[PDB]
Amino acid sequence: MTLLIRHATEADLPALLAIYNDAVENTLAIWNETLVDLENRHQWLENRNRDGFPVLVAEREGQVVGYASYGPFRPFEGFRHSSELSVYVASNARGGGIGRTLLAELIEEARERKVHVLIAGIEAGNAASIALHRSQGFEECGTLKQVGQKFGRWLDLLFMQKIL
Amino acid sequence: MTLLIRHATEADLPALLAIYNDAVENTLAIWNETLVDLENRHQWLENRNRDGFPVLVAEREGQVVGYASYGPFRPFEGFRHSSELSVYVASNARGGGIGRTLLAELIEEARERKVHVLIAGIEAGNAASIALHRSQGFEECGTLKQVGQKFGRWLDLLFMQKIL
Ligand code: NA
Repeated sequence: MTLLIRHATEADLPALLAIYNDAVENTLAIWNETLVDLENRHQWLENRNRDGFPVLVAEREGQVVGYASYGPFRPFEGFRHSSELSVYVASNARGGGIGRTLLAELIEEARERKVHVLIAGIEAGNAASIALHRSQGFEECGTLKQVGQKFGRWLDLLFMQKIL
Repeated sequence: MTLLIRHATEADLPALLAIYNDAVENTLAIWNETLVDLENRHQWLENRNRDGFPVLVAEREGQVVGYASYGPFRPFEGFRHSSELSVYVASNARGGGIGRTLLAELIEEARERKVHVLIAGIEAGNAASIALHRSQGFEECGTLKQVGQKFGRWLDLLFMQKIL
C-alpha cells in the first residue's frame, strides 16, 4: 500500500528500536552486536534533532516500516558539509520501494539543508545495497579492507558518495 | 643530527601546540582552521594517554621537531581494531626524514598494541605524503572528493591503509 514519508517523533521510537535491533542481531548492516534500548534511541533521535540532522520514517498502514538519517562524517570542522547516511528497512518489508523512497527523500532533505556531499558506508559484500545506491547517483570511492569486525569476522567497508 | 623518538610528556605540550597550530594555519594536513590553546592540547594528550593511544615525539638538537599519534577511526565497537594515524612535522623542518621515522615507530607501537588496521586520510594532492606512507606498506583505498573544505576550497580525501 501507500507509503507516507515523514519525520520521526518520540512515538516512533519503539518501531525504530525494533528495526535497529533486528539489523544488529541478524545482519552485517550495523557492525555492533549490542542491542540497544528505548533510552538509547531517545538520545539518538534527540541528538539528531539537536544538530539539525533529519530522521525520516516510512509509514504503511499506520506502521513504521523503515527509516533513514544522516549524521556527521568526521568530527573536524573541515568536514562540516559532509554527512554520512543510513537507511534501514524492516526485514519483513524488503523489495517494495521503501529503502529507495527513503533514500530519495533524504537526498532531497540534504540538498535543502545545503549538505555538499553524502557518504554511504556499505559492507563490501552487499551487492544489492551497492547497486541501489549507484542507481540514485552514488559513486564508488574505494574499499577499506578488514576495518570492521562482527561475529569474529573481519569486514570490508566500501565508501560511496554523492555530491550535491 | 640523528632523531630521538620517545613518548610525549606534559613538558612537550608547548612544542605540540606550536606544531599543531602551524599545521592549522599554514597547510592542508589538518582540516581545521581554528587555532587552539595550551589547555586544548593538554586535554588532547590526557585523553590519548587515558584511552591507551600512543603519542610519539621526535627530538633533534634538544628540540621537538615533530609528533605522531593514532586514535579511533570510527566511534562504533565494530571499528575498535582500526585506528587512524596522524604525523605532523615542524614547518621549518620538512623534507628531512622526520615524518617517515615517526610513521615507522608509530606502526611498531600499533603492532605491539594489537591494532589490526592503520588508516591514513591524506589530502589527495599531497603526493609526498602518499609516497611516504606507501614506503611503509600503506596501499591506496580510494578518494572521497570534495568532502573537506579549507581556505574556501573543496578538498579531496585519499584513504590509505596498512593491515598489521
Ligand atoms: Na522534511
